[PDB]
Amino acid sequence: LELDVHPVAGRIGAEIRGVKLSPDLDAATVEAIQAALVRHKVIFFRGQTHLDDQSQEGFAKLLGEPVPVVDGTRYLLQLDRANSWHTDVTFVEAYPKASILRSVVAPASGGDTVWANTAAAYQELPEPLRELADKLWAVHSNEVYETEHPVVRVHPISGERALQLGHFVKRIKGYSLADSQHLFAVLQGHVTRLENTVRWRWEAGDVAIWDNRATQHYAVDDYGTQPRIVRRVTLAGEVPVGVDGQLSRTTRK
Ligand SMILES: O=C(O)CCC(=O)C(=O)O
Ligand SMILES: [Fe+2]
Repeated sequence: LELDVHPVAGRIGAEIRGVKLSPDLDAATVEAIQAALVRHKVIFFRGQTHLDDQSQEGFAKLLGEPVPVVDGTRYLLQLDRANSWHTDVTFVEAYPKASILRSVVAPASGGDTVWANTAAAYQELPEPLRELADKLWAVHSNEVYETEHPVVRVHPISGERALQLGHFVKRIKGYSLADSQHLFAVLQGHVTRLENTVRWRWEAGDVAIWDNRATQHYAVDDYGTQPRIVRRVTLAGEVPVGVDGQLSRTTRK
């Protein structure tokens, strides 16, 4: 089955048209959504005005296992300011594989979200720099969790390698602070290079789904006191596997 798919930016992002999200989508549609997701890293559905809290949660269960919630859902989180580049929850070992985020109230101006393609960012590194990234490990922390992840993760479905960095990174293991800072700045600078990102301007009823294994994202905080309300379901992810087959591991509480 071929969905009606319209790429947004050149290296990440696609709008999918003609699909009404619901718990009742057939297997072919769900499979084609999962494929578009792995390929485009973040996908968008507009005009999902029929999707309510329960229906978002039921749709999400088709994609994976959902992990103070919106009444009465079990898993639906309300957010109403993440203006830092990050991959969700990387201070834990098995961080989410995806989120499904719906716009409930969208500011008339401002309020965008930006995603970065961390697999494209890895691939564009000159070979000796990829080889270096293949060997590095970083400590990610919420400061109380600390987890050591490889800097390069081999995606469990696509096999594409992706940089695992972002705001939760405390330091690159085995380096002085200064070296850690330079090396992070180089690799993270490839992630957020404009060519590797797509920016979405939200309208009420927009839903975005992103592959948290191969992206980072940033919520633009330019909308002042204009209300902004989004609702999110997050899907359980796997323990990252590095290029040499080694696994992430939690090192503190
Ligand atoms: O508010 C957004 O647009 C994204 C917020 C965020 O980082 C998340 O929900 O994981
Ligand atoms: Fe986030």
